[PDB]
Amino acid sequence: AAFVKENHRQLQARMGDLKGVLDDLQDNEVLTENEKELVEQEKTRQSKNEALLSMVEKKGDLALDVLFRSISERDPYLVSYLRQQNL
Amino acid sequence: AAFVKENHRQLQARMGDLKGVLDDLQDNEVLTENEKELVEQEKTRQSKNEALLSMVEKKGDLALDVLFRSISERDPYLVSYLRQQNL
Amino acid sequence: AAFVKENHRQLQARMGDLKGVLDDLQDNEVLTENEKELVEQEKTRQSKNEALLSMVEKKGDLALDVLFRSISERDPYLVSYLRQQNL
Amino acid sequence: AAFVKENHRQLQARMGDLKGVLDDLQDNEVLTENEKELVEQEKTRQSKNEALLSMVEKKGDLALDVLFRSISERDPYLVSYLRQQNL
Amino acid sequence: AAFVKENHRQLQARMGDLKGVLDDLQDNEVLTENEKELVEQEKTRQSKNEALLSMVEKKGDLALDVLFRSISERDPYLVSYLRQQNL
Amino acid sequence: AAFVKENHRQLQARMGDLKGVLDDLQDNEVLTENEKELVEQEKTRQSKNEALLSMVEKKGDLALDVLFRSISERDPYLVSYLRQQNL
Amino acid sequence: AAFVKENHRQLQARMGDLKGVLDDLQDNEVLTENEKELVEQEKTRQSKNEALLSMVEKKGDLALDVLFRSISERDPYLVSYLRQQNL
Amino acid sequence: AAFVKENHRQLQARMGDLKGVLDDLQDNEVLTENEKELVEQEKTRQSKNEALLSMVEKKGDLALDVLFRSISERDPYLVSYLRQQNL
Amino acid sequence: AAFVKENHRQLQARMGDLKGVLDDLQDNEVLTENEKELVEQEKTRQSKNEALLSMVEKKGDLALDVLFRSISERDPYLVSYLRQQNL
Amino acid sequence: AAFVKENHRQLQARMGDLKGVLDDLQDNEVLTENEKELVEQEKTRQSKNEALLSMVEKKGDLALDVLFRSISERDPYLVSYLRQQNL
Amino acid sequence: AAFVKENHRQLQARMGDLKGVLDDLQDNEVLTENEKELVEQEKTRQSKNEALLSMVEKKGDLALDVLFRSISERDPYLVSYLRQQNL
Amino acid sequence: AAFVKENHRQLQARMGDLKGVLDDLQDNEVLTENEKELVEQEKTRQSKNEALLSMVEKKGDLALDVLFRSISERDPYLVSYLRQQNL
Repeated sequence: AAFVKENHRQLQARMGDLKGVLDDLQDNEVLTENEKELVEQEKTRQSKNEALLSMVEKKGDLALDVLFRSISERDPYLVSYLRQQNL
Repeated sequence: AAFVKENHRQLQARMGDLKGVLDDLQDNEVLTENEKELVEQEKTRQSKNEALLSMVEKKGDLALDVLFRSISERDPYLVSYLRQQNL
Repeated sequence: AAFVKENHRQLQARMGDLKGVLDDLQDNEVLTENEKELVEQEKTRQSKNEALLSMVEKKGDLALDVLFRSISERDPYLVSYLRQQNL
Repeated sequence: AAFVKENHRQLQARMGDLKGVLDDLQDNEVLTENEKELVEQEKTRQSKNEALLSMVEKKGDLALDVLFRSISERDPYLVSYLRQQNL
Repeated sequence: AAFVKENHRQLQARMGDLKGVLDDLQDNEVLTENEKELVEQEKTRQSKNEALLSMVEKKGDLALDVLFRSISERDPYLVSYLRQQNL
Repeated sequence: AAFVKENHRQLQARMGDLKGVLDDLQDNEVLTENEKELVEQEKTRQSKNEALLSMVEKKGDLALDVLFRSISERDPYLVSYLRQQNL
Repeated sequence: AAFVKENHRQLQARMGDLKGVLDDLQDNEVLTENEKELVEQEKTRQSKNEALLSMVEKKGDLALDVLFRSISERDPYLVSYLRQQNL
Repeated sequence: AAFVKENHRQLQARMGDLKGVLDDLQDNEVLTENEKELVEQEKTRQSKNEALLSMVEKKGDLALDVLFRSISERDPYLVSYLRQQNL
Repeated sequence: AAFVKENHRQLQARMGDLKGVLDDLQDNEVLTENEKELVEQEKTRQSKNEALLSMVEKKGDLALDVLFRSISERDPYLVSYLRQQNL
Repeated sequence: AAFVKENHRQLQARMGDLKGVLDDLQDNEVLTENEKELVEQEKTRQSKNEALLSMVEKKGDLALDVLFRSISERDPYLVSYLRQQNL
Repeated sequence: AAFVKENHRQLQARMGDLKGVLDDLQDNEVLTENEKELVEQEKTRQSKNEALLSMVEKKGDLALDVLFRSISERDPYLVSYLRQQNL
Repeated sequence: AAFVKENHRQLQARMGDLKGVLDDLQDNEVLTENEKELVEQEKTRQSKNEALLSMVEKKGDLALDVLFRSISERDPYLVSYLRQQNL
């Protein structure tokens, strides 16, 4: 959870395609259908990432954990990238 | 990695057919199937190269290194060409 | 290399059968198998010559030199012919 | 008419594309052009369905009947589905 | 019907070419022409499968049964595959 | 099944003419006519092998077994060759 | 003009490809380039026909006459078809 | 000017896209950028036309004349249409 | 006309080469050059049959009659075959 | 230039294969590689001619002159044909 | 800069493909990524040109000079065209 | 700070998109979320810039300095533009 909040800007920049991430968060009841649609409405990837992160952080730490695992599985070079840049 | 960013325009122009490169990047889990298809959607080789380079730079340095080695194996006259033109 | 670019149209018209030239460029790793096949797909000799020349120019100066030497050995009246017409 | 009010929530969820239904209601002078446009402005299908149903219910029983026949013709598995779920 | 909902992700992945299935669903009036066109608009097979499944689930149980029988006739190795993986 | 997936690249390279294999898979209802035609559309043998293998893996383990037996009967030096190279 | 308004729904269904009709209406200064592009933006033929008809009716009777003559020249079986169905 | 005031309702209905008209009125300093944006904010074409007409009438007769010439150039069937219907 | 609609699927399967039929339909001004080319674009015979039938049915009964006579002259075993299978 | 604009439709119909003309326009820097590819994307000769003419007219009179001379060299019966039909 | 402002309307009409120009302005730090995306969102070339010109004028004279040089390099017949029409 | 106050009108006209600037001011705790949303409510860019400037000036000199550095990083041609025009 802390890792996600501290890297909010970089995740806003480098998260990438959220379709699979949105699918994961929808399978775990973290997001409703309406919320996912609201995330898909955004025009650019930066706005999509901003909306998704800002909405997930509110719900609690568990949602941040599910988001962290989903992003970790989807792309293994970005968690490692930010983990190395924070060092 | 730096070599790829500095030669972004020239690689955008002269990379050529990515099918083997796309196969390498997919075997190393740098790209998903969805991402590879999104790269293949483009109409021209210039747009394909633009999409591939722009997406690979985002992921991190390791992806740039794998891309550099794969392109180096695929064509030895372009790595030598750019290496000579930078001199 | 410059000689090849300057006579692009005339080489497009008068190069002729590329099978031996394609064999040379393939032995020197200038072309892959896929690229040679793509050159062989073209229907007429003008399109074959156009594809081969346009692809060789992209790779770099070394490829143009290998192509020039291969064409020079394969046919001695075309290098001499163009060399005389440029005068 | 009663069937529409009693199943308002389920119709809000499962009506689907209203373009044909909106065309029917416009041909029968139940809706004006402005009202149809206002229904199409909504962002999601749930909001479109809610707006359309809420606007049709006010007008009267006859409008509800026209809506029921139009929806019945458009999709035959939804009237039968809801008729079975009410049992 | 339950079999389709429980295997939503796997069917989303492995359904394949929908032309014959879409033809069946159009012959059985489960889908209109507009809906079939909207399913064919998608760029990849994963998105086509997602749209088709999500739209079929909405209509009701009968549509889910027709989809199950149509997929069963079209490909006998996928119904058998999922039936074996659920065991 | 594992033998086919692990050697996907080598089978992609050395399988050869698929007409007999496609005939086998068509007689066993693993492939439809449309799928066989789509495999035959490809221009090169590498693309034909890639399409066929990628489509067969999706269907399930039984299809992979039929593919292995068909390739084994068609050419006995390729199953033995790959079995020897994995050692 | 009256024939076009009275057959609005049927023309919405059966007009077909508008490219030639749009070219005619553009040659007669009934539509601008922007308007033709807006008609071409639509996804399906039904939406294209709906937009075109709705835009042509607005401008006046002369535009409806030009549309009737252009459609009459382009396809002679549809004017005869609707003319027969109104009888 | 009088023609515009007397046909306020019909112009409110049939004026259409104002982007070109707004561009003309902006080139002639009849409207500022802020006013044009205020016209573009409206949701429907009827409200846009109402806002534009109501704003132009206040400014004076010359603005109404410029509006008349701009509408005359933009669409030649609507000025002729209203002129014929007023007869 | 009815015979064509009732046997739409079987004609989709067994019509075969349309070149002569397309020639007839072009001689009778039922199809334009563009439409014939659009039918010829399809990759398989099933898709060609689908495009041709779907386009001919739209135009009207006369086009279906011309299609019936042309196919009847081209092949006398398919009209007889379907006429026998409907019995 | 005027000859080209006035006969836009006839050139749109009868120009034919543009490969040589495209080569000329590419040699004179009237078209880039991207523009030539965009012209080559079209499916039919009518669409290719429409794209080429519409793009060349935009650039200016000089481009129209180069196009007229190139078409004049490629085919001497079409310039003479249109020159005779305008008389 | 003055040349760009004075020819604002004609440049809005005749600028053409902006991909290369956008590449220039992005390489020279005149535009951010968000701004380039906002320029690419527009539907037509007229709206793209309107957004691009209106945004470039705001930044200052230096941006206008860079834009003028980029447009000059991209197309040499349009700067000459406007230069000749202004005379 | 003085540079910001003296160019308040010009910054009101030419600041542009504040999303990045708002992000900076929010990262530096100059603005809360509520204030950023209140700035985003405004209808035009002129009103957004007016609200942002008017709110930042009140808070103090440090906020004006952070605003100057953020605008300097966001756009390097506007700080140079105003600095040159004040000369």
